[PDB]
Amino acid sequence: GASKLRAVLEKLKLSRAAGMVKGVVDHLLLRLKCDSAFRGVGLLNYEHKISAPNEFDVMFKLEVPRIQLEEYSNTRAYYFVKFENPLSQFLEGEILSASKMLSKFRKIIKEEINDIVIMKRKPAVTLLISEKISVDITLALESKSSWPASTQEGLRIQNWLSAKVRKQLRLKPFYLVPKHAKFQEETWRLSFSHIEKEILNNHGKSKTCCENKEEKCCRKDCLKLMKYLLEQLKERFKDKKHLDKFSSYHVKTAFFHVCTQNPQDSQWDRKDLGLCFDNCVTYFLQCLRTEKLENYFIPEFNLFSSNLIDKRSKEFLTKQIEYERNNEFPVFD
Amino acid sequence: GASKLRAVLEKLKLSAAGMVKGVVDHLLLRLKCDSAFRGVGLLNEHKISAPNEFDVMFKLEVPRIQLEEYSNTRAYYFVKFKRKENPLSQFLEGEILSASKMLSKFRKIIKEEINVIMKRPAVTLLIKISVDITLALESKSSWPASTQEGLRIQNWLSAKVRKQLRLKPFYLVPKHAKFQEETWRLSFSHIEKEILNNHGKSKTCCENKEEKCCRKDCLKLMKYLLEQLKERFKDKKHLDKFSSYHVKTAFFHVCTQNPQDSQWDRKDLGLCFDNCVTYFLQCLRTEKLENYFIPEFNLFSSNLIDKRSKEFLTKQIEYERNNEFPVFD
Ligand SMILES: Nc1ccc(-c2cc(Cl)c(Cl)c3[nH]c4c(c23)CN(C(=O)CO)CC4)cn1
Ligand SMILES: Nc1ccc(-c2cc(Cl)c(Cl)c3[nH]c4c(c23)CN(C(=O)CO)CC4)cn1
Ligand SMILES: [Zn+2]
Ligand SMILES: [Zn+2]
Repeated sequence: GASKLRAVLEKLKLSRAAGMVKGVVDHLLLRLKCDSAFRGVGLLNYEHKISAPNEFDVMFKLEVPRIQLEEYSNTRAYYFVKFENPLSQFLEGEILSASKMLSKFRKIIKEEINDIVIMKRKPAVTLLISEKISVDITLALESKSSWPASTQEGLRIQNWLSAKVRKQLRLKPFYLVPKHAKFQEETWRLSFSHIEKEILNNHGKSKTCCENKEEKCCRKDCLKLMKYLLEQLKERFKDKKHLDKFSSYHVKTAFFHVCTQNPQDSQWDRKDLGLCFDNCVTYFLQCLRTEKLENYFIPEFNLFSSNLIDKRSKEFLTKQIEYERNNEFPVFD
Repeated sequence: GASKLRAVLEKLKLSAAGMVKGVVDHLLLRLKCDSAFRGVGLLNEHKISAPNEFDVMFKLEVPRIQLEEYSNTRAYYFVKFKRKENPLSQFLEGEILSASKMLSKFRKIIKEEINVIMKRPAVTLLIKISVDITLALESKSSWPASTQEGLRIQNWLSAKVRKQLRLKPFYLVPKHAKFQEETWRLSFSHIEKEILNNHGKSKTCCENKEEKCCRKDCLKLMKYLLEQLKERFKDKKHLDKFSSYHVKTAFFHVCTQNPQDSQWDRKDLGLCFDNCVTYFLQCLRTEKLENYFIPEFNLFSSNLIDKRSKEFLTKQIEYERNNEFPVFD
């Protein structure tokens, strides 16, 4: 089965500015560290749409020392940030205003790019560098406290990456990105992009997974192909609105759930790529049909609930993906 | 038999920290008041047969140091500084940091807050419970060039883990180069601890019944064997220079030789321990035991331990192994 799949991954590697990204990113951080409010800003981890090699994605982190999170209305993912506080200008009463902080952030960046690069209208900010390279800059608060209680039952990697690794990972900070909920516009959602990267690049039960020939697995390739399938289908139907609400994050979440379900490295041997990918697709399909895709870190938050994505969009994606899988994925070509 | 080793391990498990933690926390609270030891803190410990004897390390970060290796001894160094903003200005003997002066002030502050004895490179306090405090400089720079070929865990714990570990800081404890009196010796106690408590090729090593290994038990038994033989022959001087660190280093080498968890199945404790002993014996006979982090530093050289001492320990261990280890009774 895997012949066309391996061809796809070969072209995908072939395709992959970063320097041009690093220049302006470090310049922006240089100026942002001059402000009293963004003094502790810094790069969180360049990152990527697998099919868009010129679309970059960076995250600026800013530690907020001693914070009081207040969960917003039983939504397990959205919070208010309550608290010499260098964010004094951004408070609106007792909660921190994402709108004000973001407006400042964008203003500093807009003034700093006009010295060199266009900033698009409201990912907090999107810069377009010379009609070819684009960079989405996201601002996130960093908290070095223990994780919120809604993550208590998430990150169930104990049988895969081990309970020891889970404890070490949960000792790391967590992040908060502004996102309006429903739309309450001063709420923040949790971010674990650092943990996701760690999980994906250190992904085997064996510490030497993918480091020698006897232990080559196909986890990363399965995730690559899943993201590519979704990106290609989103392009093919961009003029309708069906696939608009689907993102690489849904596919990455489903992939992590599959990793939990298949924790042994031998279930991911490279020679079985064909079936492994099939299984991955199938699991994603199941998540679509049952309208259930729990956040990997907050299991009570369903990314596929009918309040976030309607049934018609899910059924459309299901029909498209089933056609592709029945026809040796013509969309890849 | 193997059941004898299991009996030893069970008796060991039957075996204060609450007190040690209280005391040590008080000492650190008061030491951070002093200007020179403002950045002092705990790093992360036991003599397996002496559960009431504790070993604590007090780390102190030194932001931007220059290391000058002492006379091609790849483990001992002079600590100099880079370009009165150095809070250790009180301790320079010219341009090199003086271990003697720093240790004098260390013992002096400890001896100004305790007023439990302070027996006179550690500082020994009692509480019928004893605690040895070792002061260590912390450097967050990359590791010295002598460690480049050490920590050969690539086929065991992975090259990824080796890179991650080498990104962590390293430590320097005062120790005479036997002598010249102001040299510092490399220390990687943190890394040793981490690779001992996270020791399998599988991340889930020892977290389920299917993956119970016997690495930790093998190290425990070797340490116990050395301690019991040192007590047995304390009247002679032959075993004075052997320590649990030699045992731990040989054990780490064995883990490098045997990287697969299936080579450490708990069911084979008896053979695993045997092989451990055997490797240690080989190290004794050939007088070669490389530091696990600095391969060119030979812990078993004749300039450090004489051949007669090694031969005596060799014969005593061979006796024990040939007689089902009576020193474990
Ligand atoms: N409507 C939604 C969908 C999902 C979440 C969401 C929730 C949590 Cl708890 C985490 Cl950790 C999340 N990470 C990401 C998302 C997310 C969604 N997302 C983006 O919005 C990117 O712009 C990707 C990255 C919240 N609201
Ligand atoms: N004569 C000796 C013996 C060995 C080393 C030695 C050398 C290095 Cl590079 C490291 Cl990392 C070391 N760690 C330890 C030692 C050691 C020796 N040691 C003690 O001195 C305990 O007080 C145990 C802990 C240097 N000189
Ligand atoms: Zn792998
Ligand atoms: Zn184990």
